[PDB]
Amino acid sequence: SRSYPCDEKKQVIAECSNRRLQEVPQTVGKYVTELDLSDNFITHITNESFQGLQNLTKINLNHNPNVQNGLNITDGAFLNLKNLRELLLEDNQLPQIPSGLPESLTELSLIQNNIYNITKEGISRLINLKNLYLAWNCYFNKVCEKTNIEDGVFETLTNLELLSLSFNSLSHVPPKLPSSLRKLFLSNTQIKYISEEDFKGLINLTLLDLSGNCPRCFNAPFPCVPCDGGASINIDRFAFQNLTQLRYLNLSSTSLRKINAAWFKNMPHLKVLDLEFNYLVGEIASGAFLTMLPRLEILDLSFNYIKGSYPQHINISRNFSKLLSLRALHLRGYVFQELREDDFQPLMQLPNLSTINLGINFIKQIDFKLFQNFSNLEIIYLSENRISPLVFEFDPHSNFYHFTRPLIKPQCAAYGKALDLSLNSIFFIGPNQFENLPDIACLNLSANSNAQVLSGTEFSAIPHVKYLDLTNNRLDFDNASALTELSDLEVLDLSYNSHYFRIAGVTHHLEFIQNFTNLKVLNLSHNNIYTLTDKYNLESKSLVELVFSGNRLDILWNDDDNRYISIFKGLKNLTRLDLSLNRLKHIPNEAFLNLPASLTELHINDNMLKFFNWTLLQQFPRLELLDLRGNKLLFLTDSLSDFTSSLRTLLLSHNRISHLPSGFLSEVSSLKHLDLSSNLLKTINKSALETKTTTKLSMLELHGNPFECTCDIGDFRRWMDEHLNVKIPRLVDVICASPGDQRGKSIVSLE
Amino acid sequence: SRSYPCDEKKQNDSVIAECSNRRLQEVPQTVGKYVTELDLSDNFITHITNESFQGLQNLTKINLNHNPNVGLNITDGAFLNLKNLRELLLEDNQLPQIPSGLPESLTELSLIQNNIYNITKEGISRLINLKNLYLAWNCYFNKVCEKTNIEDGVFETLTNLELLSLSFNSLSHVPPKLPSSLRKLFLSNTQIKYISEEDFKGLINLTLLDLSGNCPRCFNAPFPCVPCDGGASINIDRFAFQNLTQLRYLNLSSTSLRKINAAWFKNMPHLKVLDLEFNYLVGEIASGAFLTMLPRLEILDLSFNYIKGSYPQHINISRNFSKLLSLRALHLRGYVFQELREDDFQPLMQLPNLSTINLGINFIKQIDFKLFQNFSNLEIIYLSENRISPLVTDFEFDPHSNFYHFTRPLIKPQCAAYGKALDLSLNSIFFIGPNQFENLPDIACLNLSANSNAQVLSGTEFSAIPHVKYLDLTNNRLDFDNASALTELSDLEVLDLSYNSHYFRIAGVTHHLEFIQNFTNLKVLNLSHNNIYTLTDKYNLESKSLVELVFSGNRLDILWNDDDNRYISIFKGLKNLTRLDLSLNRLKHIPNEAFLNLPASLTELHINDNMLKFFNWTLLQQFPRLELLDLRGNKLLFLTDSLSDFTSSLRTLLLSHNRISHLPSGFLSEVSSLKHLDLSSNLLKTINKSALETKTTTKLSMLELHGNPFECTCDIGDFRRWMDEHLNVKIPRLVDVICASPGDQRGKSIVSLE
Ligand SMILES: *[C@@H]1O[C@H](CO)[C@@H](O[C@@H]2O[C@H](CO)[C@@H](O[C@@H]3O[C@H](CO)[C@@H](O)[C@H](O[C@H]4O[C@H](CO)[C@@H](O)[C@H](O)[C@@H]4O)[C@@H]3O)[C@H](O)[C@H]2NC(C)=O)[C@H](O)[C@H]1NC(C)=O
Ligand SMILES: *[C@@H]1O[C@H](CO)[C@@H](O[C@@H]2O[C@H](CO)[C@@H](O[C@@H]3O[C@H](CO)[C@@H](O)[C@H](O)[C@@H]3O)[C@H](O)[C@H]2NC(C)=O)[C@H](O)[C@H]1NC(C)=O
Ligand SMILES: *[C@@H]1O[C@H](CO)[C@@H](O[C@@H]2O[C@H](CO)[C@@H](O[C@@H]3O[C@H](CO)[C@@H](O)[C@H](O)[C@@H]3O)[C@H](O)[C@H]2NC(C)=O)[C@H](O)[C@H]1NC(C)=O
Ligand SMILES: *[C@@H]1O[C@H](CO)[C@@H](O[C@@H]2O[C@H](CO)[C@@H](O)[C@H](O)[C@H]2NC(C)=O)[C@H](O)[C@H]1NC(C)=O
Ligand SMILES: *[C@@H]1O[C@H](CO)[C@@H](O[C@@H]2O[C@H](CO)[C@@H](O)[C@H](O)[C@H]2NC(C)=O)[C@H](O)[C@H]1NC(C)=O
Ligand SMILES: CCCCc1nc2c(N)nc3ccccc3c2o1
Ligand SMILES: CCCCc1nc2c(N)nc3ccccc3c2o1
Ligand SMILES: *[C@@H]1O[C@H](CO)[C@@H](O)[C@H](O)[C@H]1NC(C)=O
Ligand SMILES: *[C@@H]1O[C@H](CO)[C@@H](O)[C@H](O)[C@H]1NC(C)=O
Ligand SMILES: *[C@@H]1O[C@H](CO)[C@@H](O)[C@H](O)[C@H]1NC(C)=O
Ligand SMILES: *[C@@H]1O[C@H](CO)[C@@H](O)[C@H](O)[C@H]1NC(C)=O
Ligand SMILES: *[C@@H]1O[C@H](CO)[C@@H](O)[C@H](O)[C@H]1NC(C)=O
Ligand SMILES: *[C@@H]1O[C@H](CO)[C@@H](O)[C@H](O)[C@H]1NC(C)=O
Ligand SMILES: *[C@@H]1O[C@H](CO)[C@@H](O)[C@H](O)[C@H]1NC(C)=O
Ligand SMILES: *[C@@H]1O[C@H](CO)[C@@H](O)[C@H](O)[C@H]1NC(C)=O
Ligand SMILES: *[C@@H]1O[C@H](CO)[C@@H](O)[C@H](O)[C@H]1NC(C)=O
Ligand SMILES: *[C@@H]1O[C@H](CO)[C@@H](O)[C@H](O)[C@H]1NC(C)=O
Ligand SMILES: *[C@@H]1O[C@H](CO)[C@@H](O)[C@H](O)[C@H]1NC(C)=O
Repeated sequence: SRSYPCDEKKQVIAECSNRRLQEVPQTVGKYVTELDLSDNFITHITNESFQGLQNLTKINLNHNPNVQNGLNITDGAFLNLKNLRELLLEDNQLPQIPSGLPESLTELSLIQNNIYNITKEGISRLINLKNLYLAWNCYFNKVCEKTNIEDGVFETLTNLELLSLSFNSLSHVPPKLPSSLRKLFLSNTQIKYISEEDFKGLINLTLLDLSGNCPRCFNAPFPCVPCDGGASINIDRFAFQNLTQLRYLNLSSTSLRKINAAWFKNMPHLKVLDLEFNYLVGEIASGAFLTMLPRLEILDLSFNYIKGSYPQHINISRNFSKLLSLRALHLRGYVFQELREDDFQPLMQLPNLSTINLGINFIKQIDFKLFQNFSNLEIIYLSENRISPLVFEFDPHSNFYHFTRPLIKPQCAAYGKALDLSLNSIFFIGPNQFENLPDIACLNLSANSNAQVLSGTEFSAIPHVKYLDLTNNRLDFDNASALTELSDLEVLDLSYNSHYFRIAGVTHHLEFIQNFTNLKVLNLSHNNIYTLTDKYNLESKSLVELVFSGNRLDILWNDDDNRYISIFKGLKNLTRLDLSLNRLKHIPNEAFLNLPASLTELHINDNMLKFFNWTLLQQFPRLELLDLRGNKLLFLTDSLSDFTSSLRTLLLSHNRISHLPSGFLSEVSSLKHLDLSSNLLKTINKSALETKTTTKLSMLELHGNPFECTCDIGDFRRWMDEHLNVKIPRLVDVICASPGDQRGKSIVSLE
Repeated sequence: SRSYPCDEKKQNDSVIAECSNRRLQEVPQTVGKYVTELDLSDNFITHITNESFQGLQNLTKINLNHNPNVGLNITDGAFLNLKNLRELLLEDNQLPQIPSGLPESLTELSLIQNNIYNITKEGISRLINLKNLYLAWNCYFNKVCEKTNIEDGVFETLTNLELLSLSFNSLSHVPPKLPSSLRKLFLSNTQIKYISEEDFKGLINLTLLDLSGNCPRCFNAPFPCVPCDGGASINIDRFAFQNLTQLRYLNLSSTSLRKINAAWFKNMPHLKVLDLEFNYLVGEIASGAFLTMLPRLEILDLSFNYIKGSYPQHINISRNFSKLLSLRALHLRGYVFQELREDDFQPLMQLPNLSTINLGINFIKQIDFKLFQNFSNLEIIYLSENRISPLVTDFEFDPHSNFYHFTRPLIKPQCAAYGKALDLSLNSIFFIGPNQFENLPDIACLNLSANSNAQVLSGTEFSAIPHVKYLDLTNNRLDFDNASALTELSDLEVLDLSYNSHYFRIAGVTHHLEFIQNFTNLKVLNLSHNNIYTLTDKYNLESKSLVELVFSGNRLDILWNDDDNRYISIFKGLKNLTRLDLSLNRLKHIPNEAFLNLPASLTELHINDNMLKFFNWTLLQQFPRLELLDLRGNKLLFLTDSLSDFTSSLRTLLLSHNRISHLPSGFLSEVSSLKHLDLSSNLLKTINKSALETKTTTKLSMLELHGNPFECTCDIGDFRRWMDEHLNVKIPRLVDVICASPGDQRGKSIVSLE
C-alpha cells in the first residue's frame, strides 16, 4: 500500500490536511494514532466517520469546510473513540459545543466558532480536560451574542490546568473555577471590574491574562470599545492576594494610569509583567510597584505614550534599580527626542539586564557612551527612530499585543553583542559616530538611506564586527578599501543597494571583498549589478556562500563581452552560489566552466533558461544540489551519469520538460531527490523506467504535470506499485489532464 | 474567412499580415493574396526559397528579422520574383554574406546584426533603387568576427541612396566613392582614427554625420572598448567638413576629443544638434572658440565630459555660451561638481529659447536656486540624481536606438504639460524647511521622488510655489501625521504618493489622510504600494473632485476584514470618481456592503491580481456607468448566467488568469453592450452553442480564449461553427488557442481541426 489521500509518517500520524477532501476518507490506516484533516471541505461528522479507527488519540478538524457552510457534527459522533485525547475544532462555524463528546478528552479547542453558550451538558461530563480553548467566539464587530456561562459549568473539571475564554463578551469573571487552574486567559472579555473573590481560590495559577479589558483605543488597529470615559480597569486591592505562584501577568491595554503596589505583595515569583498600551508615563517616572518585583525578568512598558506629546527626555524612576533580576526591558513607543546618559542611571547596575528595546520612539539623538556604563547589555535595540549623523487577521495562537520573533536575527546575535540601528537616518557615518560603544559583534544599519563612499575607516571604533547588515541603503561602492577595517567579518549583507549600481556612468568597485580573511557569507542580492570599473572579478580565499540573486548576469555574461567570464572563479572556497533572478536566457559555456569547482550547491532558479549544458557537470565533482526551478527548459540529457556521480538533489520544477529519456529515473546512483513538479509530462515511459541495477532514489515529485490517463499510464502506475520506497508527495495533485472522464482525478485513483 | 496563422489589418494603401512571434517553422502558405506587408519576425523559420512567397506577388514589404529564434538559409534569388518588393528586413539572422540575387526594386534593406564581413558589388551594386541601407552591428565588441571588407566602389552605383549605416563594424577608414545623394551617414564605432579632407568632400547633401565612438573614451565603459593608441583623440583634418553646408546633426560622442577646431564649423551654417558626450572637454567648455560658430544650434550635449577622479567646487562655462542664440536644450550630465552658484551660469541667462537645462548625475551638493529665475525662459530644470540636501530580439544595445543615452523625455509628459518643471528626484532633500523653495519660478511640475523624506508635511512647506499642479513624492518615507499636509497647493491636480510604506506599515504610529478632501481641483491620486491597513480616527477617503484613485499594493484584505466595519465606506466619499484601481490588495472576497459602497460614478474598476474566489455579480446593478471591469489574475470559478439582469453598461470584461471551467448557457444572452470579453488562460475544455448564443445580436467585437485546455473531440464542433458564423468577432492569437486533449490533437490550434 502506497497510502492515499493522506501522507503517513512515524515521528503514527496521517497528514491529511489541505487536500480538498469532501468527507473523512475511509482509507486511513488502522495503526494511525493522529489524524490531521484540517483545511478541507468536510461538512458532516457522524458516528460513522471514524468507526474502525479506534487507535485515534488525536483528531484535527480545524478550518472545515473551507471556501465553497459550517461543520455539522451529530450528537455523540466521537463518543465511540475510547482513546481520544485531543480534539481540535477551530474555525468550523459551530453554533454550540458539540453534544456527547467522549469523556477521555484531555485537550479540546473550540477557538474561532459561533459558540455563545457554555453549558453543563456540553462540558461538565469532560472530567479529564486539562486544556480547554473557547477563545475568539464573539469579538470586534462580529455579529454574535454575549457569552452565557452556565453557573458552575467549570466546577467539575478538577483536572483543568488551562482555560482560555479570551475574545468573548463575558462581562464578569465566571465564578466556581476549579482550583487546579494554572493558566487563565481572559483577554478582551469586557470585564471592567475584578473583585476580591474572582481568583481567591486559584492558588496554583502561574499565568493570568486580563489584557484588553477597558482598552486604550486611540489608534487601535481593530474595532475597539473603551470603558465609559476611557476609564481604567477596576481591580480590587486584594484581587491577587492568593496568587502566590503567578509567574506571568498580562495587563496590557487595560487603560491603567495607576498601579497599586499592593497587587504584588503576595507574588514573590512574578517573572513576566506586560503593561503595554496603558497610560503609565507617570508610573514609569514614580512607580512604587517597581519596588515589589525583585524576581521580575521581563517588563514590557511599550506604547504608553501620551497622545500628542513629544518630550525632550524619557523619565525613568530611581525605583527601576530595584528590579534586580531584570533581563529585558521593553520601552517601545514612549516617544521622546533625546536619550541622555543620566536618564538611564537607574538601569545601570542591574547585573542581568541583557536587552533594552527603544524601538519606535522618534528619538533624534542618543548619547551612545551610556550603553558601556551598563553591567552587561547584549541587545541594544534602537530600530525605527530618527537617529542621524553624530556632530481572520490575528493569529489566535499568538500574542495579540506584539510580535514574538527575536529582536535581532539569531544568526547575527549568535556572534555577540548586538546594536540595531536599522530604520533610522544615519545617512553618513562620520569619524566619531561609533565612539565609546561596547565591543559590538552584530551591527544592523539597514534602511538608513546611507549614500556614502565607505573607505576603510568608518568602523574603526568597533573593528570586531562579525556580522554587518547594510541592506536597503543607497551605498556608493567607490573605494577599494571599504569595510577592510573589519578584520574579523564573517557575514556581510549588502542586499538592496541598487542606487548607484544601476547607473552605468558612475564608477563601481567591489575589490574590497578579497581583503577579508574570515568572510564566510556575502549577500549582494537585488543590487542590479551589471557593470564594474576596472576590476571585473570577485575574489576571496575564504568565502563559502555568495548570494547574487536579483542582479544582471544576462548583461555581464552577454555573448559579445568577455570581461566577466571569470567573475566568480576567484572565490576559491565557495560551496554555495545563488544566481536566481538574473534574467538569464543562456549561460555561455566558458562562463559556466569558470564557476568554482568547489561548489556543492548551485541555484539558477527563476531565470529564463532555455538550454542547459549538462555535459559541463563533469567539472563539478562535489556538486550535490542543482536547482533549475522556474526556467524554460525542455531537454534532459540522456547520459547524466556520464557527467556527474555527486548529484543528490535535482530541482526542475516549473520548466517545460515533456519527455523523460531512457532509464532517467535510474541514471544517477547518487540522486536521492528528483523534482519534476509542474512540467509538461503526459506520461512516463517504460524505457524511462529501465534500470541497469537499482538507484538511491528516495523522492520523486510529479504534481502539476498534464498526465494522459489512458492505458498508456499503466506502466508508470505499476512502477509506482513496485517502488514503494520512492516517495511521491502530494498524490491528490498528481492529476489526470486527459481524457475528460478522468480529468481532475489522481493517477492513483484510476481503474 | 478568418485568417490563420497571421492577424490581418486593412490599414490604408496597405493590408498588413502581422505574423510574428508565432513559433512558425515555415513561411506559411496561408497568407491572403491581397497582403502587401508581411511581418514574419521572431519565428523558427530556417529556409527561404523561391517557393516561399510564390502566391504573394503583391508583397511590398517583408520582415524576416530574428529567424530562427532558437542561421537563416536563403537561396540565391529566393526573392527575385517579387517584382514589387520595396522593403526587406533581414536583421539578426546570422547571415554570413549579403544574400545573392536580391530584387532590383528594393529601396530599403536592413542587414543589421548578422555575420556579414564582405560588402560586395555582387551583393549590392545592382540595387540601384536603394534609398536606405543598414549594415550596422556585424562586427563589434568581443564578437568573433573579421574586419569589414568594402569592395572599392561598391556604393558608387547607388545614386539614389540617402541613408547608409555602417556603424559597429571594423572599418578603419571612411570608404571612398560614396554617392553624393547621401543625406545620412552613420559611421559610429568603426575604428576610424583619422578623417581626411577627401573623405566627405563630395557629400554636399549630407544633413547627418555620425562619427561617434572612434577613438573612444573607455574608462568605466559598459561594454568592451578599445581606445586609440595612447587614448588619443580622433584626428579630424581642418577641412574635413568644408563642403557639408547642409549638416544639421553631428555626433562626435566618445571620440576622445580634448580640443575642438572652430574652423570645422565654418561652412555649417545650419547645424542644429551637436553631440559631444564622453569626451575630455572640460577645458573647451571653459574656453570654447567653437561656440562662436554655432548661432543656429538648438541642442548641445556635453554629458559625461568629467575629469576622472576630479570633484571641483564649481562648473566653468565659457562666456562664449552666450553666442548660442538659438539654443533650446543644454545637457551637462556628468561633469561632476560640488556647488552651482548664480555667477557660474551668467553666460546662459539671456539665451531667449533655452528651455531645458540638464544637470543630472553631477554629485552636486548645493545649488543657489535663485539663479534659475534670472534665465529668460526655462521650462525644464532637470536636477535628478545629485547630492542636494536641505537648504541651509534579445539585444543588450538596441541597434535602432541612440547608444550614448536614453531618448525618453526628461520629465514625464503628463507633468511637463502643466508648465515649468523642477525635477529634484534622487537627491537627499530629507527635510523640506521654510525657505527651501524661495526665489523659484512659478513651478507647475515638481518631482521630489526618492529623497528619503521622512517629515510630517503640515501645510506650509510648498507655500513659496503654491501653484504646483503635478506633485511627485514617490519613494520617500513620508510620515502622514497632519491633516493639513499639502493643502497650500490649491491648484493641485495630480498627486503621486506611491512607495511611502515606511510609516503606513507600523500599526502603532498615527496615520492621517484627511488632507485629501481639501483640494478643490484634485483629479488623480496615486496611493499605490503604501501598505495601507490602518488609519487614525478618520477612516474614509473624501473628495468632491477626484476622478482617479490608484490604491494598488495596499491591504484592503485587512481594511475590509469581515469583523471590522470601520472601513466599509472608505471610497464612498469620492463623489466624482470614475477610475478605481484595487489591484494587489490580497483580497479573497469583498464584503457585499463594501462593494456597494464603491462610488456609483465609476466607469472603470480594476481588481486584478488579488486572490478572489467569489465575485458577486448581482451587485453590478448599482453601477450604471460601469464600462470596464477587470478581474484578471484571481481564483474565480463561477460566472453568472444572467449578466444582462445586472448591467447594461459593461463594455469590457477582463477575466484572464482565473479558474473558469464552464461558460454558462446562455452567458452573453441579451448583454448587448459588451465589446471585449477576455477569457484567456482559464480552465475551459469547451464552449457550448448556447453559451455564446444570442437572439438580439450583440456588440461583441473581441473574444480572447488563448491558454485554455480545450478538448478537441467532436464536442468542440459547435464552437468551431460559431467561430465561422461570427467572423466579425476577432479572436486573437489563434496559434495559442490550442487543444490540450486528446493526444493526437494536443498542441494544434482549434481552428486547425478538420
Ligand atoms: C498576555 O501575556 C501572556 C504572556 O504573559 C500571553 O501568554 C502567551 O500566549 C501565547 C499566545 O497563545 C502562548 O503562545 C503559544 O503557546 C502554545 C503553548 O506552548 C504554543 O503551542 C503556540 O505555538 C506556536 O507555534 C505553533 C506550531 O504548532 C502554532 O501552532 C502557533 O501559531 C504558535 O505559533 C504559541 O507559542 C504562550 O505560551 C503564552 N505564554 C505562557 C507563559 O503560557 C498572552 O498571549 C498575552 N495576551 C495577549 C492577548 O496577547
Ligand atoms: C542574504 O543572504 C544571507 C545568506 O543566505 C541570508 O541569510 C540566511 O538566510 C537563510 C534563510 O533564508 C538562513 O537559513 C535558515 O536558517 C534557519 C535557522 O538556522 C533554518 O530554519 C532555515 O531552513 C534556513 O536554514 C541562514 O541562516 C541565513 N544566514 C545567515 C548567515 O544569517 C539573508 O537572509 C539574505 N539577506 C536578505 C536581505 O535577504
Ligand atoms: C500613479 O498613478 C498614476 C495614475 O494612474 C500613474 O500615472 C499614469 O500612468 C499611466 C500609464 O500607466 C498614464 O496613462 C498612459 O498615457 C499614455 C500617454 O497618453 C498612453 O499611451 C497609455 O496607453 C496610457 O494611457 C497616465 O497618463 C498617467 N497619468 C498621469 C501622470 O497623470 C502613475 O504612473 C502612478 N505612479 C506610479 C509610481 O506608478
Ligand atoms: C536589520 O534591521 C532590519 C529592519 O528592521 C531587519 O529586517 C526585518 O527582518 C525580517 C527578516 O527576518 C523581516 O520579516 C522584516 O520584513 C524586515 N523588515 C524590513 C523593513 O526589512 C533585519 O532582519 C535586521 N537584520 C538583522 C541581522 O537582524
Ligand atoms: C520623477 O523622478 C523619478 C526618478 O527619476 C521618475 O521615475 C522614473 O520614471 C521612468 C519613466 O516613467 C521609469 O522608466 C524609471 O524607472 C523611473 N526612475 C526611477 C529611479 O524610478 C518619475 O518618472 C519622475 N516623475 C515625473 C512626474 O516625471
Ligand atoms: C559622472 C560620474 C563620473 C565618475 C564618477 N563616479 C562616481 C561615484 N561613484 N561617486 C562619486 C562621489 C563623489 C564625486 C564623484 C563621484 C563619482 O564620479
Ligand atoms: C509610538 C507612536 C505613537 C503615536 C505617534 N504616531 C506618530 C507619527 N506618525 N509621527 C510622529 C512624529 C514625531 C513624534 C511622534 C510621532 C508619532 O507618535
Ligand atoms: C543573573 O543571572 C545568572 C544566571 O543566568 C544568575 O545566577 C543570577 O542569580 C542572576 N542574578 C540575579 C540578580 O537575579
Ligand atoms: C579610499 O579612501 C581613502 C580616504 O578615505 C583614500 O585614502 C584612498 O586613496 C581611497 N582609495 C582609493 C583607491 O581612492
Ligand atoms: C586589501 O587587499 C589589497 C590587495 O590584496 C592590498 O593591496 C591592500 O593593502 C589591502 N588592505 C587592507 C587594509 O586590508
Ligand atoms: C574555507 O572554508 C572553510 C569552511 O568555512 C574554512 O574552514 C576555511 O578556513 C576556509 N579557507 C580559507 C582559506 O579561508
Ligand atoms: C557543452 O559544452 C561544450 C563547450 O564548452 C561543447 O563542446 C558542447 O558542445 C556543449 N553543448 C552545447 C549544446 O553547446
Ligand atoms: C526556383 O529556381 C529554380 C532555378 O534554379 C527553378 O528550377 C524553379 O522552377 C524556381 N521555382 C520557382 C517557383 O520559381
Ligand atoms: C526662438 O524660438 C522662436 C519660436 O520657435 C522662434 O520664432 C525664434 O526665431 C527663436 N529665437 C532665436 C534667437 O533663435
Ligand atoms: C499641522 O501642523 C502644523 C505645523 O505648522 C500645526 O500648526 C497644526 O496644528 C497641525 N495640525 C494638526 C491637525 O495636527
Ligand atoms: C481642510 O478641509 C476641511 C474642509 O471641510 C476644513 O475643516 C479644514 O480646516 C481645511 N484645512 C485647511 C488648512 O484648509
Ligand atoms: C468632477 O470631475 C470633473 C473632471 O472630469 C470636473 O469637470 C468636475 O468639475 C468635477 N466635479 C467637481 C465637483 O469637482
Ligand atoms: C450578493 O449580494 C447580494 C445583494 O444583492 C445579496 O442579495 C446576495 O446574498 C449576495 N450573494 C452572496 C453569495 O453573498
